[PDB]
Amino acid sequence: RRGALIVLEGVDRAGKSTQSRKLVEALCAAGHRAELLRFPERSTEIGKLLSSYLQKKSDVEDHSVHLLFSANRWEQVPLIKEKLSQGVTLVVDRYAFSGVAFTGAKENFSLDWCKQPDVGLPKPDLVLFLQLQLADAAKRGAFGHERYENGAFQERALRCFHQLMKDTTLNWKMVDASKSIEAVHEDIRVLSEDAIATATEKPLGELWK
Ligand SMILES: Nc1ncnc2c1ncn2[C@@H]1O[C@H](COP(=O)(O)OP(=O)(O)NP(=O)(O)O)[C@@H](O)[C@H]1O
Ligand SMILES: Cc1cn([C@H]2C[C@H](F)[C@@H](COP(=O)(O)O)O2)c(=O)[nH]c1=O
Ligand SMILES: [Mg+2]
Ligand SMILES: [Mg+2]
Repeated sequence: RRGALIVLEGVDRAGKSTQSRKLVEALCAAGHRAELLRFPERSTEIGKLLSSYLQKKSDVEDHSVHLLFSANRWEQVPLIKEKLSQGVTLVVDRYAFSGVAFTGAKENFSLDWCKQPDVGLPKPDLVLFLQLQLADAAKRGAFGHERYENGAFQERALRCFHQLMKDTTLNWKMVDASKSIEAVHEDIRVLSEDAIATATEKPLGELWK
């Protein structure tokens, strides 16, 4: 009985990391085997190159960095498939959708070109998108020093996310991330329990193919 692959995507400061941590904790407390992943995974050799880029400690050509972000997912595919096959549900803080939306926000990058490197990855059984109005986000801190942490760029990435949500091959669920941490958590947790039950029924799919 395989585990489910659950991805959290969402606007800046919408609560992806908070909700991913809370979801794994709740699932494990309810008797499931669940583990947390995040992308980029900065611990690998590729992940270190990505972390330096995001911190502005290095500059990387736009196409090359897009491909590093995708390679950083592929290097974890053997682990992802092993865990799901062993019955472990994986909760993932960002995935290929962020990969496409962030590079796709740059000039002269088509969504098609951006998707291709990730074609074939393990397909999420559930893609949560944490929606939040900017007035409500603003109250969640201030733009930091990392790359991409600016309004105009975030807005272009959001438009790309909306283009990806048109894709009916995926199980997208919108989450109102403007509520309390606990209320958002309960909405996510219930959606996740449902997905876990059904994932044991169909084989793990392949993304965008
Ligand atoms: N529902 C919520 N209400 C209020 N504050 C929240 C909520 N969820 C998260 N926060 C806070 O807002 C900040 C950002 O939350 P976090 O879950 O880290 O965002 P994130 O979605 O991972 N952001 P990023 O990774 O930068 O795109 C943290 O200090 C959280 O404690
Ligand atoms: C997974 C992924 C994330 N992002 C961006 C979005 C964001 F600025 C950053 C990750 O920030 P944290 O790792 O601190 O969550 O990297 C991309 O541009 N491409 C990707 O493939
Ligand atoms: Mg985060
Ligand atoms: Mg093609």
